[PDB]
Amino acid sequence: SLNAIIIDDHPLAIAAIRNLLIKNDIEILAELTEGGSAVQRVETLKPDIVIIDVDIPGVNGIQVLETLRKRQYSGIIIIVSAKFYGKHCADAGANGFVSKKEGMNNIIAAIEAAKNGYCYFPFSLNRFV
Amino acid sequence: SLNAIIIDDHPLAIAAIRNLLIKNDIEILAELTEGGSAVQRVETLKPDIVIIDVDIPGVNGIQVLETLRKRQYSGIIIIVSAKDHFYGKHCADAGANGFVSKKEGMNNIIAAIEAAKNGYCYFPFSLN
Repeated sequence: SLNAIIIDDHPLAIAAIRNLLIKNDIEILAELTEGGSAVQRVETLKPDIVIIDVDIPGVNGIQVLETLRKRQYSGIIIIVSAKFYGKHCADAGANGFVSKKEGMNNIIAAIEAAKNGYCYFPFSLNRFV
Repeated sequence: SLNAIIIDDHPLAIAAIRNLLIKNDIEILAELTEGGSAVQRVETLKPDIVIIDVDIPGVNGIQVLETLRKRQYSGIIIIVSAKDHFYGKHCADAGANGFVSKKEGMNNIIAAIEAAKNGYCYFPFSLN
């Protein structure tokens, strides 16, 4: 089974994401509710997947993503948001960015995409049409 | 059921893509083997999905994508390639919903279509 760390301070989403991962044969190594300890916990526990909520207190979510990549973390990072900011997360080296409002199916799709070598980010047709 | 057009001249991939779409309750409105008629067939048949091989003869496949977006086609366009780590950024900049290598199998094409139905796009990742 793949291993994950959940980095999110929102009670409802924490429970939903934990239940989603366990249903999909992914083990949870740790759950964090702030960003201050995140880079160290990831470096110690060596998860395959890190899910990072954009509004984590302490060290900010995107900063955690940037620092993990800078420090050569090679695993799957999916950014989640309670609600345009996908592009920045893509440029910062996330494997996906998922809005939690549309449910949990998108987080598991993003992890699947990432395992397959693909990224999973919001699409805006208005940029092109 | 959603509808699709397949634009690919490679016999083996045509069959594999068609069987994959069928299996997933997607109807095939047309199958094209060149890019010259592509924009016209798409505008007339009005598919939800267009699958375009990068090596399609005639009008080049990425050009077909660009022209369809210029002409306000609002459906799902997935670019496919027989091979490569590199094409995908350009396909994303041109307005595709995804770019997938056919080498690793059909599962990525249906994942890309499902991503696009959900409002997401599906492109190769490089950590490099």
